[PDB]
Amino acid sequence: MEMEKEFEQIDKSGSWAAIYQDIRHEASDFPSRVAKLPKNKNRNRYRDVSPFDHSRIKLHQEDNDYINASLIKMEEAQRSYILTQGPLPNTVGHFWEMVWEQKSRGVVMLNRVMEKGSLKCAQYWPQKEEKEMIFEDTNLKLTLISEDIKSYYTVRQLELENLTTQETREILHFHYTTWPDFGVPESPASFLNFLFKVRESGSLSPEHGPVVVHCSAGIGRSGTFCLADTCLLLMDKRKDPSSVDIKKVLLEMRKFRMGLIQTADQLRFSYLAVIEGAKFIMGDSSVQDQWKELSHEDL
Repeated sequence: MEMEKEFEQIDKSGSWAAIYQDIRHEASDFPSRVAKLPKNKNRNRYRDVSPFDHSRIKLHQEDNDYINASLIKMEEAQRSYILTQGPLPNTVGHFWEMVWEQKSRGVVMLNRVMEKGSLKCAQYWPQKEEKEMIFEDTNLKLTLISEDIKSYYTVRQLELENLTTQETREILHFHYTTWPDFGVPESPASFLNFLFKVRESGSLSPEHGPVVVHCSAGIGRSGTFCLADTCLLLMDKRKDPSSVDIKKVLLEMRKFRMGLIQTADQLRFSYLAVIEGAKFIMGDSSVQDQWKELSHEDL
């Protein structure tokens, strides 16, 4: 069944909430014992969002290897992602340690530091070239090199230095700044334009470690990003849009981290993004230029 027709069936019958509840019911449940250890209580932003033991990222340190981060491994698509929470004031150093150890080239941030009047993430990267950050617990230094600000998203070029070895790497920070406080964006053009900017950078490519994706809890907006990317990749590999079942891909991803896609309107939005993205995958290259125009990214 073409997903565009499934989409109309669900929309016309008003059954998004019902489909979404079925997904919750069917989703995997695996233990998350390490997350719940008392020594780790101050490393978790939300009590009800934990990585499963089997897919958690381990820090390469002997004292405490725990970070609230999961490795999503999509075997058929041949793409991996690290999904993580917005770093806390005491875990910013752990965050950058993970980036270094996993050899990531890109960090995708889908939230603002302050949303709905409350703090959702620590300010974990430098805002001025001349004021670099030093993370003393993990022996890393971070410098802003350059920033490219567009209307609803910003790309930053960062240099991460391992102070123990003096090795350095370029990290790209992709910051989507215009996800609304409530609901989802009305059109996915801006979303897709951003996703293909991340792709074009090489950050999702197999020669690098997995991209790090986060929002506040690392399951909702972050899940929507990974779900759309994997679905479009699978349609690419097969050049067959009707083979790909978004609901099945989502349940597969939910084997690796709980709760991905937090609302029925994020699910609907995921279908819309994949449907519109398909036009490009199946060979209408000009659509990419239309997304840029519609996104009103400039100025």
